[PDB]
Amino acid sequence: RTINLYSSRHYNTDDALYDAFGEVNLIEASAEELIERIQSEGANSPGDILFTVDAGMLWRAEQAGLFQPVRSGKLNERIPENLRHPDGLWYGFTQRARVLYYSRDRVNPADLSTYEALADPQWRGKILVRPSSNVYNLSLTASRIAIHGEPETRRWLQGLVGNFARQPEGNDTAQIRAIAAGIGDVAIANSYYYIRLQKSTDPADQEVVEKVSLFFPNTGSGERGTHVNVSGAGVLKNAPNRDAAIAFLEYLASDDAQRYFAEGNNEYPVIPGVPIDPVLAAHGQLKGDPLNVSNLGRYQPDSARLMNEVGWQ
Amino acid sequence: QSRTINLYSSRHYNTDDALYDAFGEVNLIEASAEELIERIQSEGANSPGDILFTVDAGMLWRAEQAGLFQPVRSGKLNERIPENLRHPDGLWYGFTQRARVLYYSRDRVNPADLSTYEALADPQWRGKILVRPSSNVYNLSLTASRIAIHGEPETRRWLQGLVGNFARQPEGNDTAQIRAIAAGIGDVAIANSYYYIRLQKSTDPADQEVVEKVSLFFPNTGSGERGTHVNVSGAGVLKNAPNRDAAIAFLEYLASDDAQRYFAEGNNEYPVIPGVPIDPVLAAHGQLKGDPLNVSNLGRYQPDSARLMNEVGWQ
Amino acid sequence: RTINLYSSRHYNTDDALYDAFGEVNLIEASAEELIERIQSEGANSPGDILFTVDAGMLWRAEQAGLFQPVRSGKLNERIPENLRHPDGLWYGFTQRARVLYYSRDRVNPADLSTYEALADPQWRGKILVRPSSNVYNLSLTASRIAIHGEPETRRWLQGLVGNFARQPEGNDTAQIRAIAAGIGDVAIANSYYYIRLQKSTDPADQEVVEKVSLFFPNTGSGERGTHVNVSGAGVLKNAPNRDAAIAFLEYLASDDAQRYFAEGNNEYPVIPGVPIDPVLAAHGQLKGDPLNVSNLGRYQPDSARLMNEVGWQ
Amino acid sequence: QSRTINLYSSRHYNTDDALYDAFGEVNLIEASAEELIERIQSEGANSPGDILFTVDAGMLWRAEQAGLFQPVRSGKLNERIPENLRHPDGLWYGFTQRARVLYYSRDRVNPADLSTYEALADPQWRGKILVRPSSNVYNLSLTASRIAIHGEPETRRWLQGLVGNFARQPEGNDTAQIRAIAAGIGDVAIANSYYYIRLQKSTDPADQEVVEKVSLFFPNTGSGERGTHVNVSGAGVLKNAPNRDAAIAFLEYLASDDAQRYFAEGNNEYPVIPGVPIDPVLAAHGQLKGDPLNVSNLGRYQPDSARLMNEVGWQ
Repeated sequence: RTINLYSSRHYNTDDALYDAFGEVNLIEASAEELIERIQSEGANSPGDILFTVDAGMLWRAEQAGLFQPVRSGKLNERIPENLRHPDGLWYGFTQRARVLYYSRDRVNPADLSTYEALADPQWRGKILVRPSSNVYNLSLTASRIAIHGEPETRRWLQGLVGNFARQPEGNDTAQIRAIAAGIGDVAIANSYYYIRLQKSTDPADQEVVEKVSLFFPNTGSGERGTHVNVSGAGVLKNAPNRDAAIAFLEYLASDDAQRYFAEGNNEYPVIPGVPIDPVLAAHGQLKGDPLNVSNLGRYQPDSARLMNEVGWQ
Repeated sequence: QSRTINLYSSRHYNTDDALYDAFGEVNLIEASAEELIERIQSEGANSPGDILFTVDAGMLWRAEQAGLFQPVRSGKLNERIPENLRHPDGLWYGFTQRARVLYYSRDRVNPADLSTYEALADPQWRGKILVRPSSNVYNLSLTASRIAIHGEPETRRWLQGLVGNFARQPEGNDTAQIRAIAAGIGDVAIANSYYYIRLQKSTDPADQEVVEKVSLFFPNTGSGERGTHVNVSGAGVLKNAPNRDAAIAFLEYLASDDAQRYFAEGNNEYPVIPGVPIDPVLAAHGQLKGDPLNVSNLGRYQPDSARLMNEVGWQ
Repeated sequence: RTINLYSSRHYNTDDALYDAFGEVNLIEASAEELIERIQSEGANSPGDILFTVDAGMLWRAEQAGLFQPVRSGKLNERIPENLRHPDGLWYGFTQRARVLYYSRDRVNPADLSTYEALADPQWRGKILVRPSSNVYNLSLTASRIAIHGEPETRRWLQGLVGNFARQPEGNDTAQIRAIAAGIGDVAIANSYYYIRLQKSTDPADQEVVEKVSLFFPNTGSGERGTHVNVSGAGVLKNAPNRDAAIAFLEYLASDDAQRYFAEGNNEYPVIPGVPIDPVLAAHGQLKGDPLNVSNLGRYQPDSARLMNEVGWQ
Repeated sequence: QSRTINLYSSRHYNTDDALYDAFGEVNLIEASAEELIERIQSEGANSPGDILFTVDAGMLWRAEQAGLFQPVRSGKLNERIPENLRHPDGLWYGFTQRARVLYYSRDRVNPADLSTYEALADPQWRGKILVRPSSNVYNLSLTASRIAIHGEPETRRWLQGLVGNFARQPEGNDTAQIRAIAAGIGDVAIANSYYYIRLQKSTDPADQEVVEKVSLFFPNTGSGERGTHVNVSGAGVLKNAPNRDAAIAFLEYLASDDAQRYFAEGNNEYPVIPGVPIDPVLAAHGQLKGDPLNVSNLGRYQPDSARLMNEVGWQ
């Protein structure tokens, strides 16, 4: 089995995982760069699979026409419907949650509930989130548009931005560290960043863990579930090894591969029953929003528009 | 035993460990610039950090604004480091420099039509300009430099024209803009110099295709223009540095010819010291003619830059 | 689950494999260095597990008194008896084969059979093997002493050395490349080195693969099987986390972990039925000698003595 | 475009890539020394290798014996590289040097009792000496140097006494011998200088314990003794080098002060060029006083060394 895999994700157990499959010739760059490279390659791309992170980036690839639909009984049986494209263009293989982090000292978790509630006036001066250009934020806002519509999402964004502790700066972990530094009290950031800190041998990172806690939002009655997003992949339009490409996707969905692929970046498998990293699992069961993740891409342009309209820098 | 310091750096190239070992025992703490600033803030008045090294005068300024640096007075640093590549009050010092240049489609753009950042606001560039999001510090610093030079009203008008000429709403990183030219998405990108050097050095045929399709153009070097926009990576001694003398000694060492040469090589950047050999691939693009603006201006007008870029709709 | 793992083996999927278990604090050095470090640590070693490569090195650790015996129903059920110490002091977790490589152009594989036959006069000037100080060679010779006794092993060594293409020099892959360079015709080296070459993207390494083939010796009637050896581990005498240490050993013997742990260095799992790396598997079924691998250590001193007696440098 | 060469090297420290980039396009092929020699042999008369760089004069000699090198005549190399650290016929050149020194138990050995390699054959060292197996090229080269200096009969007698004093049959690598002293297995080890520097620099408390328990002693520096045994890592231009002029230029570059400093740092070795700063941790052990023996002697008597070591039972 041989394939040319273009991937914006690589951690290093991946190589034993890929070897077990066959020859996987890896091409690596950032997601936007790989999409553009494939675009440049016209009808002659040697790529079989594009693997990237965030349904918002899969949508950018999809928009550029990069994928061919595939029909695999195995992928359909195993991968939850809401974690794959309705037309079979791409499939999620890991998921992450965009959670809340809070100051243990300064925030009672009983006062937390939903993303939507962070627009409430009590959070004035307290909210930490990275810039609006980031695809994780584009996708969270996109999910809110899918759920609530544009007017309601605008009102939420207006409150949320109003409550910023500072103009967005830094990456997701920068928001977590900002709580510990006393700059703000509640941050929105992905789950796996906190697991990194917990696993760190750096005593400074343990200080952050001691001071800041993880809270899963939106798990109460009528709240839908925590926002989830995926890393995943689809078969490229002109894939020279189409059978092998589909076989690779099926392999990535296998119990063995799922377990250690998800471990790579402290993410959750997409396959139920596959063991979850113990440090991640100790935070509790993931109760994800059932929204089809294709909606994260669908409302990406509207999300950028609304976030910029209300002054989220 | 060796000189010792605690170096907090957002820059590391595998290639730097021998540079540091030659100095002494450099205990390296690494994280993104914003994270390091926040870590030091958390550590408070007894932080053991000796030096913060980071990339972009805009990041040094964020550190400065958090009150992280103490001023140092060093004859060697003053004599060697160009005055405009260090803070006027001795709070921090540039050790490498990069240029924010233009990239253009060889097939679709005639470089005679290029000149300055300012001219990219001309209506002929409608639907042609590629640049990454306004959140990025390299952009914040380029705009900050235009404010320093032209004032806010002029700079606002330039931003309006520039944004009006975007080929698409900003997405992806600097190299993504260069690749977007190759892919036919736009025709002129703004990105740093060293990203193109990476592509030239790459063994990947697809990277060589990009360098075949796109060329590097140094803007603002014409008669009566100031010079290309330059920015630095650099460092200062932290306010309550436990190893203050060693920290100053370390800054002096980083300014030495031996260290400058290979420190700059690490990321295909230019040394700040004149006469220190420049990477041959970078040097083949010609002599850097940098704007003499003191790089502290890049941080000084950072808030203004973020405000104006957002006002005009640079996403 | 937390343990202090001293290991002379590390490949980088190991980290996702270890994370799935718990916190595995890794200490790494060469095998002899780790044994000596533990010796220095007296009754105060923080180590829970010593993992090392070659039953000959496990024996050196065992000789230094470093292990405590453990009794695990799971290890006993799953790990073949011949791949673990009879007294439960240590357990193999991967295996390798010490095979023959031959010049495709110059050697007909029909002329190959056993290690023992390489002492035959037809191999004069043709045999390539690394120096006698190497533990892989110590263990192969040790197995011959276990099987044939010392007098017969001496006669074999005398013929074998007589047939050397050159005085031993270089590592195992150096012997493989030496065939391709025309220096000799048959080399003795481990299986996984050739798999490395096959997986290499370097066109020079593919030239070696095109010129040199792998042959499993000793698989005919009455030949016992190919010489095998293991990488494995035991619980340290003063292990501070004994329950966790045993749990880690059991985890290393699990189907999931076995698959990708063996992939790390292109080795075979010790557990039957666990998928084997496809490039390795394409060479055929491994038919290993059933000799208990504790014998490889047991006769190590005699092996060094005999090899040096007959002039194997 | 850049100068280009195909460098086959058995040495690489992450730390070298910036050193090579400063030169030009250095296409690096890496493998163990013996493997590289065999690869080049396989490639035959039209091998594209420009330079073979390897570690130990004994490995350069194996390359020489395979007829892999052409002689080069370079004024800069001749003027800069000490005559005794390069081949008399210009076939290859040392670029770093290491010393094969003694290590001793601080608690159990008084360094006044140490002097020369030769004295370790004295019966007082019975059951005390630690050294790695005779197959190892560092040992082959040390013994080869004694043959060059003393002749075979004297050297044989020295080997007999040395082997008779082994604390255990040789096992493990160089650092294993240093650790074996700490573990109480023996009291005096023979190993290279840079292995101890690694331990000193290590953040692992167990490594610091070894350096607390074991000290480095430079042998053969006494009155009327020749100097400590030194050996080199080094390179020559390959016989049918496609880029011959660039290859020579590359050797000249590796001998420059800038490159020497950090090339030596990579593995805690000494530069071959006098005046080039030495790593501070290494330098704190004192000035290297090397034996002036031409290092080509280390390869010249390699077969003799292997024969005599095996004859006397050094396993």
